[PDB]
Amino acid sequence: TYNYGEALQKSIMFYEFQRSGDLPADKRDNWRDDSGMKDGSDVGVDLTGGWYDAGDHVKFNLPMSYTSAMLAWSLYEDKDAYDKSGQTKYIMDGIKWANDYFIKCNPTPGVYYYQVGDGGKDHSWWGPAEVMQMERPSFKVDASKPGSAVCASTAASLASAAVVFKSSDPTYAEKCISHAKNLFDMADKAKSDAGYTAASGYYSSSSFYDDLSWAAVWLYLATNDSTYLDKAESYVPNWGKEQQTDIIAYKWGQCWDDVHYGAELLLAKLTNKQLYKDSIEMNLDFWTTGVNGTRVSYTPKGLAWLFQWGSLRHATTQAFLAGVYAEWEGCTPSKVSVYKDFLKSQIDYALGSTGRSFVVGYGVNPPQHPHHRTAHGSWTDQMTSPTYHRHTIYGALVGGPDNADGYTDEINNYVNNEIACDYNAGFTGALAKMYKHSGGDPIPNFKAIEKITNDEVIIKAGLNSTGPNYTEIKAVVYNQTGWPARVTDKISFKYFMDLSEIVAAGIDPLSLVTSSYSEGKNTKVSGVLPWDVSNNVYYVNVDLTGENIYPGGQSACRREVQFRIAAPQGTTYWNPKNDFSYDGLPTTSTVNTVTNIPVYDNGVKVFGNEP
Ligand SMILES: [Ca+2]
Ligand SMILES: [Ca+2]
Ligand SMILES: [Mg+2]
Ligand SMILES: [Mg+2]
Ligand SMILES: [Mg+2]
Repeated sequence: TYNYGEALQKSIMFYEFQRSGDLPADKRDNWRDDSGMKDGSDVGVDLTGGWYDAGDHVKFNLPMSYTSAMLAWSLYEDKDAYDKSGQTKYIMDGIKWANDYFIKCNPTPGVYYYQVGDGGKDHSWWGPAEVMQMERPSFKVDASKPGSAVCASTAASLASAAVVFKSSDPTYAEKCISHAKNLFDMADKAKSDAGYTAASGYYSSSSFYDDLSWAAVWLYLATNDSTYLDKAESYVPNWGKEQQTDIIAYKWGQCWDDVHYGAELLLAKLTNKQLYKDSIEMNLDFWTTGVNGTRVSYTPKGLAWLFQWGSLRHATTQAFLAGVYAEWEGCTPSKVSVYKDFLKSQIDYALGSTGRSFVVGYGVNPPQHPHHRTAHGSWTDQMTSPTYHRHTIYGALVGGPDNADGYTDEINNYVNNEIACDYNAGFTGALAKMYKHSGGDPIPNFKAIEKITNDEVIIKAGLNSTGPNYTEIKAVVYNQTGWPARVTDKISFKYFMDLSEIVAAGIDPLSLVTSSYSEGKNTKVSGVLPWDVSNNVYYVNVDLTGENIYPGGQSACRREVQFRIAAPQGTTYWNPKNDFSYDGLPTTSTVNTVTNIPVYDNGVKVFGNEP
């Protein structure tokens, strides 16, 4: 079968790789670092934190809060699975990461920042989060420009977090409730998504009455104030219906844009009213046995296939709901096994039932090219380079196959290969249920400390110009950092020479003339300096300190410096052949990687050798 515990452990871990902001010292990876550190600076509010949505760096609060609410729902339903697998700390840290950010997004009563980053600008650059150079604007809703869905989705996240944190951190639970109440009030009074516009084209909302009910249900569970339960039920007639019927919609599934499925499931458990039981069973039946002659499509290999986008996201989310409902005493007895069989079949399809895993870094032949900027780690603003991902973003569930099980693992294949917060949300809960039922031990003390697979800072050089009394070098430093990607503003390199022939000529080695084209306004080439005069070794120091060299573009990641060292005009004793840094030097202005012109990062040699 499959190791569900390991799968669960990695799915939770996926979110740690999505983190924006000031990362914890207790971090268990060596390729993510501080990023989005000025988030909210444009409005004077600290909005750092939260999770990047998918393979991009925009913080879209609707999917983000849907995600944390779903993870909290799983912890609420299956704490015993989390405790037994030893993953409780990790999922709670994830839930708190998202919710600490939503709290920051509600700086004052009635104001809610729902996004940080501009989709257009963010998506136009392909590089690691740590070195983003573009503006990252903050967007907000308030009484005048409402966002009922995003406010209520966030209230649901906060309230569900309060439910699962109440026992261990009652104060934080109260903090979450305070903000949840404010955002729900905003949403409920407004009943409009008219001011929620910055996510247009990415996460535009098509409904908010579902979010209102979902939020109200969670606020009821968090506060035990039945005022919220009444509100939750009051919005039901306003939920979307199946076309030309008065029947609550049942042909889609729980997802960031439609949470009435989870709301009605919860309402059935909380009230035992037939309306809700019938509604959730209609949805679950449509997804399994079919209902009234209608049924979700199934691929030949057994994937319940809803839509071309995020098919696995949908199937595994429905698997979670089927698992939760199947365990409830109110579930029609004959359907319990049907629903539990569906949970297993859909999860197993994601884990490996077709012969390969659709979970990054897990199982057999997992996806190698998810559409994800930071895991790929390009240093040249190119989706195509490197031709492999520098990092393994463990746990990420890819979009999924087409309706015939077709799947292409390529970085530019969004339909099959995008990865996102919401894709792993329901999946995580379904995995907890499978772990509870079939086991599979998580990897003990699992960390994502990767080996550095490419020299992070290198230098290429070649002979630019030459003569009987001089040598001119063309050198290019490249920032190829990835563990973590980072700005290298304290780089320098040294070019070593043996000037024994200068001393022999009766000339002061320090009198030779050095000179320098060069990319980078701060490029400074020194005069000849002593290094090991007992062996007649001198050098030229080239300092690039101050240069904003970063792994985010062809020009951004490199600095070219051309420099020359010259003996007096008319002389012929200059001998570059006994110079340490000249040995092997490429004979033209077409540079190549050299190991004898060492590169230093803040005075520490990081590439190459010294004499
Ligand atoms: Ca909605
Ligand atoms: Ca020499
Ligand atoms: Mg820090
Ligand atoms: Mg490949
Ligand atoms: Mg020598």
